[PDB]
Amino acid sequence: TRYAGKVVVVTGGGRGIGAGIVRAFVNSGARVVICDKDESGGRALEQELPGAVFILCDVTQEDDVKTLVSETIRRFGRLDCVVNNAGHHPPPQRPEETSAQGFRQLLELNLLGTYTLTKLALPYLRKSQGNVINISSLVGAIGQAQAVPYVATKGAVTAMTKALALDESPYGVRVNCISPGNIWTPLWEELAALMPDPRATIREGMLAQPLGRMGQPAEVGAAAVFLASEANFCTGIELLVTGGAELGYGCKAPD
Amino acid sequence: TRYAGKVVVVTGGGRGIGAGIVRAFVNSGARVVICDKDESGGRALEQELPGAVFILCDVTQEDDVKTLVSETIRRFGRLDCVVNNAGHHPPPQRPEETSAQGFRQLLELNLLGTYTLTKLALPYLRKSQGNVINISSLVGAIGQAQAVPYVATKGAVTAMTKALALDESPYGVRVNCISPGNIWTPLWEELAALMPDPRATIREGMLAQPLGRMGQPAEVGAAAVFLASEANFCTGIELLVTGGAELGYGCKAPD
Amino acid sequence: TRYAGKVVVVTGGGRGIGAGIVRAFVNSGARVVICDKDESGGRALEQELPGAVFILCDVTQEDDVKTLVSETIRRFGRLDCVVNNAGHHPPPQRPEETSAQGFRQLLELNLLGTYTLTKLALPYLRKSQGNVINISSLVGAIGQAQAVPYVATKGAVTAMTKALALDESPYGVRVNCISPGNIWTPLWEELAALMPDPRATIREGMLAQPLGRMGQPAEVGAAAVFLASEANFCTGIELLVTGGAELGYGCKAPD
Amino acid sequence: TRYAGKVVVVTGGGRGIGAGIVRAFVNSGARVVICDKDESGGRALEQELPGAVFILCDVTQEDDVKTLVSETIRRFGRLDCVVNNAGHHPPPQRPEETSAQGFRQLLELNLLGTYTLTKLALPYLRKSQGNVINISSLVGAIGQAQAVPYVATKGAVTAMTKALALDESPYGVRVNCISPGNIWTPLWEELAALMPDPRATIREGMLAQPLGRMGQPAEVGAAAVFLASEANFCTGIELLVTGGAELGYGCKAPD
Ligand SMILES: NC(=O)c1ccc[n+]([C@@H]2O[C@H](COP(=O)([O-])OP(=O)(O)OC[C@H]3O[C@@H](n4cnc5c(N)ncnc54)[C@H](O)[C@@H]3O)[C@@H](O)[C@H]2O)c1
Ligand SMILES: NC(=O)c1ccc[n+]([C@@H]2O[C@H](COP(=O)([O-])OP(=O)(O)OC[C@H]3O[C@@H](n4cnc5c(N)ncnc54)[C@H](O)[C@@H]3O)[C@@H](O)[C@H]2O)c1
Ligand SMILES: NC(=O)c1ccc[n+]([C@@H]2O[C@H](COP(=O)([O-])OP(=O)(O)OC[C@H]3O[C@@H](n4cnc5c(N)ncnc54)[C@H](O)[C@@H]3O)[C@@H](O)[C@H]2O)c1
Ligand SMILES: NC(=O)c1ccc[n+]([C@@H]2O[C@H](COP(=O)([O-])OP(=O)(O)OC[C@H]3O[C@@H](n4cnc5c(N)ncnc54)[C@H](O)[C@@H]3O)[C@@H](O)[C@H]2O)c1
Ligand SMILES: NCC(=O)Nc1ccc2ccc(C(=O)c3ccc(F)c(O)c3)nc2c1
Ligand SMILES: NCC(=O)Nc1ccc2ccc(C(=O)c3ccc(F)c(O)c3)nc2c1
Ligand SMILES: NCC(=O)Nc1ccc2ccc(C(=O)c3ccc(F)c(O)c3)nc2c1
Ligand SMILES: NCC(=O)Nc1ccc2ccc(C(=O)c3ccc(F)c(O)c3)nc2c1
Ligand code: NA
Ligand code: NA
Ligand code: NA
Ligand code: NA
Repeated sequence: TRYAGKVVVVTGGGRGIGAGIVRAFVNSGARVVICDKDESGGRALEQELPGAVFILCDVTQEDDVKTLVSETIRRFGRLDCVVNNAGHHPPPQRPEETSAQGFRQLLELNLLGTYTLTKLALPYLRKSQGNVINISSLVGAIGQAQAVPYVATKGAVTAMTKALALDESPYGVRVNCISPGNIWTPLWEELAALMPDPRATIREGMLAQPLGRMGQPAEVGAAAVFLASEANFCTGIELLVTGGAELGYGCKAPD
Repeated sequence: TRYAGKVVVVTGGGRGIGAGIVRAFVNSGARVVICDKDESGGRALEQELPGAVFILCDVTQEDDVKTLVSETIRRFGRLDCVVNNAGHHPPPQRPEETSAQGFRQLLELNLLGTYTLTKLALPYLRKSQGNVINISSLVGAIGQAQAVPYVATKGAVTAMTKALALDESPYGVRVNCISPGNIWTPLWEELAALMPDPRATIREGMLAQPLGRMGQPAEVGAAAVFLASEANFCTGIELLVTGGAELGYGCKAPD
Repeated sequence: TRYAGKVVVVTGGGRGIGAGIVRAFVNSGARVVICDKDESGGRALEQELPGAVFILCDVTQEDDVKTLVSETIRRFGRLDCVVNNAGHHPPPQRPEETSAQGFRQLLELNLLGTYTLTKLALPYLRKSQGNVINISSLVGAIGQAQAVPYVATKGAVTAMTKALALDESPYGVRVNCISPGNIWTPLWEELAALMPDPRATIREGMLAQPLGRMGQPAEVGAAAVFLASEANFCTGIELLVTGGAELGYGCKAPD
Repeated sequence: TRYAGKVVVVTGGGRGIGAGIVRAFVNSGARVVICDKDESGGRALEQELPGAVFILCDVTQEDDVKTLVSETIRRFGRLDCVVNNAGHHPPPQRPEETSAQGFRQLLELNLLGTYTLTKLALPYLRKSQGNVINISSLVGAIGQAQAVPYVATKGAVTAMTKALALDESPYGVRVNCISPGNIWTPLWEELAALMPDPRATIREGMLAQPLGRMGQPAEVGAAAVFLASEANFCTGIELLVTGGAELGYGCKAPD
């Protein structure tokens, strides 16, 4: 009952981290709108979970997002929390293999889609003293190899979270982000499957964490529910869900 | 029921943040041991809360802490979480007004008392795959005026949290800290009461936060319960409970 | 003679921070190419400084940047350092007053122009074991009010610096950024001139720093020369030139 | 001539990082006082370098430090910069192998010795608008394995730097720190020599840096000279000299 009577929109909610966050909010008593650009995962989740419904919506299409918000209000009467989870990590790319145009397209999903849904939802969040939760990445803060565009988009999301927190604090609307590290999702599986030795790449990923495993969507989901329902003095924070990967010295390559 | 069947020790649990953390864990289903060097607050809390009991213990006295741990095991059979909250902020002191000896004494409470209880408890935490929660401070990270010794002790606690997280991760024991900002407690009230204009000093404190108020012990308590009971992929993190005070530009004093 | 025999390109070098960085490198013995989209400041600087020359170039125009690099090599035979300083801060804008299209345009200057010149220059920097210096902002790290797009662009530049540092470290090319705080430049003057009380706005800006003044272009310039010429074990760092504005509590707005 | 006419005290100046910093300041035109508790390195450096002199002084002995300051003034007439470099890293120690008393002793050197010389020197630094430079460590910020006491002492030094910067900014005295990563010094050599496979331990240390080597005392020295002589808008900063070890994912140990 931690978030009973509340209404939550989760973008990219059809699989992976997004689906874990959907399940965490339903388990807390909330009604959830699943936004995804793909029908398959999200429609099945709608049938599985009483309290969850699916709305097809590509967050890079402004008119899809407008409809997403107006249907959430029409069907449920309020809006309390937006979770900006939709995003993509391209396959590893050397810097000279990137293009300005590929970079713009990635900014369009990972940064501007978050911006657009946040903007269209804030009027309703102000009425409910609701809150925004953005899913950034640890690599926005510490960097990552062969991912200059991805890393730059997540640096922007984390910084944007802090700016918007400042602007919305007079209106009682909190704005926070979660920076996951290696979480085991279908995207992680798909990227590993492209590599010469998928299993070695997955072993590498597990051991980047002092805890020796990757994280789960449910753990990101629990962090989200905490920010929504219990972190009433937290705004502009970056909550790390990484298993300790940012800690200590490692293998990154006498004087 | 989030932490039902679990056993928690909270130091400095007799008032303020500590008492808020006690109440949050009892509300989550846990049995709580209240450690304090003063009898008055903690003994009343024992009578108020079924599931909480009080043990007199000065965390700077190694034999007090040994007894604290051995009695917790004798009375309850396990130990799942230690919350190192006991600590002190001296009145504002200019750097030339401090002494090496006053600095050592403050290190004794704010740093070594945390170290000692953590050390004596870890054998039992390893058996339970338990966890450690240290209460540091935002000012360890950003600094504070007229508090060189205090600030240095909290910088040490935050760094120590990360080192210990590294060492204990192979054994499944998580180690995290919470860095509160301005929280309204009897210590805050006592320091304000020493100033020329107490009410102006309290107004200043409220407005250091974008949210325009100070935080509450219950909010620190909710953050603690989250780290204990739900943050299973978090270790070595610093969870900010500050109301946004670290964000943006302020008044800190053409080219 | 700290950077004698070296060749440096500075974007936005015609006034402000950029012109200060130009002067610092000429004073260190280097030959400098001044890139700017406006002729007036940069052409005068060319006549003033032996060792500096001016090339008209809009960093958002890919063919301008290609020509910038190919002329630097044709005229001087090598390229040792690129300083990505060109950028803009819009007037203060509430979040609901921003647009996706204005945000894209700002990303085009502050982020993609840096990306494009870095990309076209890296082949030559690899040959010289040269280095990249990006001019980000403190507000990328701590946020700023009424500047969601600006803040997001500088968060991206700081994160991008760390990713590129990773990728270029095997080739001996260092990549670092400087995050200035309030520096007194014609842009600062222009923004203050838009406000109801320009002088009060400038007083506010000075007092956001513990040092009680704003910074100077020459101080950013000295930091740049240090990174280029002497910081041979520094890569991926963010060098703060802020006067302490990120330190301590301030005025950002009982429990 | 960058620091000509200036007078600098360097603690632990007899070898390693300290000796590198001594040489960097002499090369910049300054007169340097070498403080060390051991005679051998520092006395030879006095004979080697015109402009450097040696004063035996254990920074944990308050009366040694008082004499250090009063002799610097008596012999040279002013004091412009203090570099708090003296410090120690114990051999790797598991947390249950540490003691409260060993922890206190390490705090005495790495933290309180810095505090004491800073305190006795500040009157003279105020007269000269001088500055303080503390040598902390990257591991204060990111943690390190088997070094809970060491890590906590450096967390304290970095935080103390920011607090003191705040307090001294009205008087025009800047206070900054350098956080080196793996630097190749006699202490590094001595610790490696204790390990089962010294050469493997040294290879590990080199590859913790994206740059693939350890740093040199001269590079820390150049960073020090920059902070003293050219970073007039920098206070309370932490200048990383680490070769990128804090960047990206590494080896720190499916969901
Ligand atoms: N997996 C990790 O290790 C990891 C780590 C850090 C951050 N993240 C972030 O977490 C988020 C989710 O990652 P994931 O691993 O679960 O990914 P995923 O690919 O497994 O699932 C992402 C979901 O978002 C949807 N989506 C993609 N583009 C969309 C669009 N334009 N409109 C609507 N929905 C869209 C997909 O259809 C999919 O259902 C992303 O923002 C990612 O950057 C992931
Ligand atoms: N109040 C704030 O704004 C704030 C902000 C940041 C951090 N903190 C930290 O939070 C913690 C609690 O602060 P608070 O404001 O509630 O303080 P408080 O003074 O109101 O209460 C602290 C409690 O700890 C007890 N205590 C003190 N010394 C002890 C010892 N040696 N052994 C056992 N118990 C001891 C006291 O008796 C008291 O019951 C401290 O570690 C403090 O540094 C507080
Ligand atoms: N002034 C500050 O307080 C401050 C603080 C933090 C960061 N910064 C950053 O420092 C940099 C310089 O700022 P400033 O205050 O000197 O600004 P400024 O406006 O005074 O000068 C910027 C220069 O860049 C040029 N420029 C703009 N767009 C360009 C383009 N497309 N191509 C080429 N040149 C272009 C302008 O013509 C001008 O000569 C910017 O990146 C800014 O974000 C400034
Ligand atoms: N070597 C590294 O990788 C590294 C990395 C990060 C930080 N550091 C820090 O750099 C500093 C210097 O380290 P180093 O590797 O050159 O060490 P080092 O052992 O090689 O030399 C340190 C010097 O300090 C002197 N010293 C020790 N105790 C003293 C005391 N009580 N009074 C006066 N002098 C004293 C020693 O006699 C010696 O000459 C230390 O503060 C250390 O924590 C070193
Ligand atoms: N270039 C070496 C190399 O094998 N890189 C690889 C290989 C496989 C991966 C699988 C998934 C992810 C991923 O999406 C990801 C990971 C961490 C993040 F913090 C984050 O935001 C995203 N990254 C991978 C990176
Ligand atoms: N020197 C100006 C001045 O009036 N300072 C003052 C005045 C009154 C205070 C009342 C309480 C506290 C306090 O305990 C505290 C605050 C914030 C922290 F992050 C933290 O760890 C502790 N600090 C105060 C600081
Ligand atoms: N919304 C209150 C309000 O008066 N804001 C204002 C008013 C005037 C300014 C003048 C200039 C700047 C500026 O360009 C700037 C400053 C700091 C940065 F770290 C940075 O990257 C850029 N910012 C200003 C911000
Ligand atoms: N426990 C594994 C293990 O072999 N650790 C080891 C082994 C050998 C070392 C040699 C020297 C140093 C050292 O003094 C040091 C290094 C980095 C720092 F940022 C810093 O402040 C200090 N640390 C070492 C750590
Ligand atoms: Na349903
Ligand atoms: Na009870
Ligand atoms: Na010229
Ligand atoms: Na000499």
